[PDB]
Amino acid sequence: EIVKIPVVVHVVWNEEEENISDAQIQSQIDILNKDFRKLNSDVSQVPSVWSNLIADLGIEFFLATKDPNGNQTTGITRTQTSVTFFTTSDEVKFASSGGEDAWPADRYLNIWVCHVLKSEIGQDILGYAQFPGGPAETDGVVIVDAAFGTTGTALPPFDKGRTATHEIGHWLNLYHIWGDELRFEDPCSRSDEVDDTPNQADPNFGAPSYPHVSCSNGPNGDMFMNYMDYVDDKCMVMFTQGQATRVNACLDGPRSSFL
Amino acid sequence: EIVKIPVVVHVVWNEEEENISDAQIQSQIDILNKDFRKLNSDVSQVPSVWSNLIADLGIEFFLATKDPNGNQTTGITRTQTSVTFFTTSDEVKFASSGGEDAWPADRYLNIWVCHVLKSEIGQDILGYAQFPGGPAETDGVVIVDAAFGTTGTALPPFDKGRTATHEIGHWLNLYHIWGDELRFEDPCSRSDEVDDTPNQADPNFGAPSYPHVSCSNGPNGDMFMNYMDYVDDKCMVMFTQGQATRVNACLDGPRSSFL
Ligand SMILES: CNC(=O)[C@H](Cc1ccccc1)NC(=O)[C@H](CC(C)C)[C@H](CSc1cccs1)C(=O)NO
Ligand SMILES: CNC(=O)[C@H](Cc1ccccc1)NC(=O)[C@H](CC(C)C)[C@H](CSc1cccs1)C(=O)NO
Ligand SMILES: [Ca+2]
Ligand SMILES: [Ca+2]
Ligand SMILES: [Ca+2]
Ligand SMILES: [Ca+2]
Ligand SMILES: [Ca+2]
Ligand SMILES: [Zn+2]
Ligand SMILES: [Zn+2]
Repeated sequence: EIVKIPVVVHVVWNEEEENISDAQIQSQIDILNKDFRKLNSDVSQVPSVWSNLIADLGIEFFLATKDPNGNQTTGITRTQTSVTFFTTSDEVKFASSGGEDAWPADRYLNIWVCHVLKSEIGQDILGYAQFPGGPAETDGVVIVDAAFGTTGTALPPFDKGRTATHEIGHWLNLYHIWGDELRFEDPCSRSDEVDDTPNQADPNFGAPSYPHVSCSNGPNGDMFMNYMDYVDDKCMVMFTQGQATRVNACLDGPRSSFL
Repeated sequence: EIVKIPVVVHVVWNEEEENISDAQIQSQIDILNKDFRKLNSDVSQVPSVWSNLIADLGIEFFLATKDPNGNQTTGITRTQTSVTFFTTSDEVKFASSGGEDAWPADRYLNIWVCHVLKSEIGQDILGYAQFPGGPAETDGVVIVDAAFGTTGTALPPFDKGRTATHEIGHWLNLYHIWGDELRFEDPCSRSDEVDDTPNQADPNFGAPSYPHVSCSNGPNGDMFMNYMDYVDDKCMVMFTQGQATRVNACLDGPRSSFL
C-alpha cells in the first residue's frame, strides 16, 4: 500500500551555477525515499522515550517519466530567468512572472528550485509549501538550490535534504510542531493538532541538546528532532505516528488522486 | 494630481445572503474615497499631538465602467461557488478553484469578497493583500463580506469599511506599523520603514486609550489609530505623511501603470 508520487523539478536559474545538475536533484529524491519510509539511518537519533512513535509514512517519490502530454521527460524542467529573487507571493510558479508554470497538481508533485527566496517583509528563507486544498496553479513546494540535495551547490548545515522533507510535510498537511504563535500570543497556547508531538513554545534552531524543555514539557522536552521543527538538517530525523494519521487523511481526501 | 484607481469587485457567493448588494459594495467605495483623501470625519479623533503628520494620500477609486475587453461593466462580477471557505492560498482568485479570475493587474485593482477566510493554519481572518511586484494572477485584496462596506451584511466592530483601507494600504506597499516580529524576536527590533510612525512593540487591538506606550516611545506612545495597526474600525482613522511617501514611490515605480 505504498503511495508512489511522480515528481517534476522546475529549476529556475539566473546565473549558470544555479542551473543545478541532475546529480544534485537525484540526491534529493534519494533522501525523500529514505525519510518518508523510515529508512534514514539517523533515525537512531530518536530519544528512547519516543522510539515507539516513529512513523513510516509509506510514501515514495520518483522523477516523472511522462510529461502532462504523455511525451517522455527526465522529470526536470530548466528555465532561465532575469529575476534575481523570488518570494512567498509565488512569482516562481508562473512563466509570466519569470518562473515556470505548474504541471497538473492532481498528477504531479511540483518542486521549484531557485537561488534566492524571501518572505513578504524581506526575510531570507530556504523554502515554502502550499497546504492541500489551494489552487492547482500554485500547488507544490519551493526550495533554494543551496538547501536542495546533498551535493553540488548544497551547503551545510542544509546539505542533507531535510528542507524538502519539511516542505513536503506541509504539502501533506503537517504544521510546525511549536504551533506558529504570533508575537502577541502566549508561546504555549497554540497546537500543531497532533497529540504525540509534545506541546512546545518556540521553533528550535541549530543543534539543540536533548532534552530541550519548554512549556512545562519536562523531563523529555521538545521533540526538536521532528522534521516539522526548525533545527539543522542533521538534527531532524523523524515523523510521528500522529503526524502519519494527518498525512493519511490528506492522501485519502484532498490528494486522493495520487492513490 | 489625484490618482484615480479603477476597481473591480469579485463577489464569490455560496449562500444567497453572501451575494452582497450593489449598495453595500458602493458604501465601501465611498469609504475609500474618504480615507485616502483625509475626508473621513473621524480624522478629528487623531490626538492633536500628531495633527502635523496626518496625510491626504491623494488617491480616489471608482468601479470600472469598461471591462478588460472594452465592453460595459458595472465593475462588479458575481460568481456562485460550492466552496464554503477560502484561505490565504488564493483559491478565491481562480475560477478553477471555485473563485474568480483576476482582471489585468496593471489596469484594475481587484477586490474579492467572500464569506469565510482563514489562514493556512485555520485562523479566522477578515482580509488579506498581495504586495506590489507579485504575479498579476493573484494581485489585489480579499475582504470578507461581513467586514465589507457599511450596510447590508457588514457587522460591528468591522462595519466602518476599514478592513479594505488596511488591505489597500498593503497593496500600496505599506507594512504593519509594529514591524511584524516573529514570536521569539525582540518586539522592538523591526521597522515598518516609515520614520514618522513611532517604533512600536506589538499590534494593538480593540479600542486602546491614548497614550499606549511601547518600545520607549513615550510620552505620545504608539500611533494605534493608524490604518496599519490592528485596532477596531472605529479607532483607525489616519495615514501619515511618511506612509504617503512610500505609497507615492509605489505608484511611481511598480504600479506606475495607474499614473
Ligand atoms: C535561512 N532561512 C531560514 O532558515 C528561515 C528562517 C526564518 C524563519 C521564519 C521566518 C523567516 C525566516 N526558515 C525557513 O526558511 C523555513 C524552512 C526551514 C525548514 C529552513 C520556512 C520559513 S517560511 C516563512 C516565511 C514567513 C513566515 S514562515 C518554512 O517554514 N518553510 O515551510
Ligand atoms: C477576525 N479576524 C481578525 O481580526 C484577524 C486576527 C488575526 C490576526 C493575525 C493572524 C490571524 C488572525 N486579523 C485580520 O484579519 C487582519 C486584518 C485586520 C486589519 C482586521 C489580517 C491578518 S492576515 C494574517 C494571517 C496570518 C498572519 S497575518 C491582515 O493583516 N490583513 O492584511
Ligand atoms: Ca499565492
Ligand atoms: Ca502537539
Ligand atoms: Ca508554541
Ligand atoms: Ca516606523
Ligand atoms: Ca515591533
Ligand atoms: Zn515550515
Ligand atoms: Zn495587514
